[PDB]
Amino acid sequence: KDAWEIPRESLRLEVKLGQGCFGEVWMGTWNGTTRVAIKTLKPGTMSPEAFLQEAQVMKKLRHEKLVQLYAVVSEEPIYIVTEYMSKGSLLDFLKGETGKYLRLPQLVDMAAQIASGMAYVERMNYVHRDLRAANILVGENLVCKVADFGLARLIEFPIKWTAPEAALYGRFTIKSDVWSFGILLTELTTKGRVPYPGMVNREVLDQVERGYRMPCPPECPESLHDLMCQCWRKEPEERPTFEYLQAFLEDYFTSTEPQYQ
Ligand SMILES: CCn1cnc2c(Nc3ccc(P(=O)(O)CP(=O)(O)O)cc3)nc([C@H]3CC[C@H](N)CC3)nc21
Repeated sequence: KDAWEIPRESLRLEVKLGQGCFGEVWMGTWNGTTRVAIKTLKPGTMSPEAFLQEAQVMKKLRHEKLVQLYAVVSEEPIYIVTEYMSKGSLLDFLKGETGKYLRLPQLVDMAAQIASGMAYVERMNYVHRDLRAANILVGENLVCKVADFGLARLIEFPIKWTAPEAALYGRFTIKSDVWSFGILLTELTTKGRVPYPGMVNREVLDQVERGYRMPCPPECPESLHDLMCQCWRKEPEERPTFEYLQAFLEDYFTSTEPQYQ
């Protein structure tokens, strides 16, 4: 086994939070004292190894802005026990009645937190590869944590969120994640709308190659859109670092938009 293994009896699945095709997510209790989240595996869907590699990545990462792994049960049905995030998906949140009231300051702040989680990823020499709102979890007090580390890997695919060079040539770097982050900014500034409204995957790929970039979302300051465009520079190395993005977003209302309403 490994040091992250826990007896299945020390878990108590309670509310089914969600369900996918790989299995489902449950809010439960661990050791009778701890509130947790449990990701289960549907026995046929994917190999134990394939499902658990997400947990393999999480054993090497630990940051306040990344969903924390608590333990695993590696005998079918396989379980991945993580910290529980009380508000669920950022996407559902941005879409819901809940998020219809979020204003730019809260939005920029959520971005700053995600950028901080990614800045850790960046300095740990990893690439997430699946960065988008659906993969960010919201908690109490609008705390945003990065989740879904299954595709993440040590730097040894939806064209809408994936950088061109990563989607076309498999060139996955922290800079391709920076591209995804710029797309994630549009999701935050539009209430979770799907990027490139009215364009099919093929049209997106084609258009992005010709230099097309999404225009400034309504109500989004031009300065925040410029940051998005920096995240989408065609040359991966011209794209800002997550360390830069985190600082820029945290200071946004003083250093970039002091006159803000
Ligand atoms: C396993 C990591 N993790 C840790 N916490 C998680 C969580 N929490 C969660 C999701 C939804 C609600 P909710 O429906 O009651 C919210 P509300 O609308 O009443 O405010 C509450 C907690 N949801 C999901 C997953 C679960 C499946 C989903 N497609 C993606 C996130 N994954 C979570």
